[PDB]
Amino acid sequence: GAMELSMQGQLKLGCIPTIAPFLLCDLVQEINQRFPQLNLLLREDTTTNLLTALRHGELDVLILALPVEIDGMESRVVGQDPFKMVISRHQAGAIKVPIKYDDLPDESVFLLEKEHSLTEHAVSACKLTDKEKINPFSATSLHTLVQMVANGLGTTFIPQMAIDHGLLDNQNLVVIEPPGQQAYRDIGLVWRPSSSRSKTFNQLAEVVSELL
Amino acid sequence: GAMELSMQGQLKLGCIPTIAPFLLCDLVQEINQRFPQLNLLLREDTTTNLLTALRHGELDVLILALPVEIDGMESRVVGQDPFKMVISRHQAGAIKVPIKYDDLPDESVFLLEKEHSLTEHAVSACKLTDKEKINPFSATSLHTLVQMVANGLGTTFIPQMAIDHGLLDNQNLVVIEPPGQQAYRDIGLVWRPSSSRSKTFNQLAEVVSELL
Repeated sequence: GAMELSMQGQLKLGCIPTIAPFLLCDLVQEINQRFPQLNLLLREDTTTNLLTALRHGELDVLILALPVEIDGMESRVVGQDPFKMVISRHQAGAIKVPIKYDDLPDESVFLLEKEHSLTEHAVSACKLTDKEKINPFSATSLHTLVQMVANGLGTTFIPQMAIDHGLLDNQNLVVIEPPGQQAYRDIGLVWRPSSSRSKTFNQLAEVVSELL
Repeated sequence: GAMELSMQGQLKLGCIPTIAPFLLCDLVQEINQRFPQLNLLLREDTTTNLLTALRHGELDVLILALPVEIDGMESRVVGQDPFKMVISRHQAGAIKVPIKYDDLPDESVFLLEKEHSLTEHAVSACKLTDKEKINPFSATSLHTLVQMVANGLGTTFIPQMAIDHGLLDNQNLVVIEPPGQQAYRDIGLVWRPSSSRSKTFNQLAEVVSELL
């Protein structure tokens, strides 16, 4: 017979669509080795939907792009994810590099719709103030946005983590720097101040910081 | 001076999340060469949302997984996309191959929520009738589903086109055949019978059929 005997157990983690396909692959491989008893249940959803689930205790922690409105939650920024622009190789002549927005054709910049934090962050960080350059047809996923650019329709902003995870493979695209300063989005972890798992969240934040 | 002078022009195409990231990359490269004056505006959305947009004339044509309820629309099946199962390499011992569902642990099969056609198609085609094997935590994207499997939490069904497009890269997964017969989902194009663009849709269907 036999005697009866913080990174252990289960965590529900939410993440936005322009981070989840890229960073979480790396996170899972790292936790598999470093914290092998941590089971990560995952939810992918829009920022607003994730925040409601977090408030309601249906998720334990989120990985978001910041800043977004998160009053009342606790957050920790863990790294920065640069922005690049992309154009098709076939269009690399009709678009001059360095990019100057005023020299692009009207309606040549394609962006995700507003439920997506990528648009507010890229437009502000990359200083796109001329609304006439934005195409009126809004994209609904980062993959289909990049495919429209690959079809030669114009240009857009892409996060570095997507490039590093092969999003552009086999689509014959060229990666360019956005005009002006080096531009980026902050990545952070967000959780409830009342949570009893903040030791877990801070260890997780250290792990994620090493992947960015 | 100078004198005043069907796969040309613009097409709005909708596609579901478990097809769009994979097949449309190949489609865009093929049309760039074969139909260089065709501009493909793309929308990614759930089956029901895409059908409403198609009815309402906000999209011209859809690429869907079939069968789904499409009364009143015209459709053409263009190919078949096999299903596989995946497990983590680290779990390849605790799960025996060939897979027999009755021998899996209860709650070991993770599936997308019901807005996703992947779940109804994989469960029916792969003959999963024992509901006790299905984990009660539903996934909300194919990438995060695969990441939970990569974390060692259980198994799931994946379409071949995702594997062929690298979804499993660097996640240390093993690809297995689902039990029983070879199982697959039909892929098809769907459009309005009143459309004046059916010549375009049939040429597009030929192109897509060659990618599957």
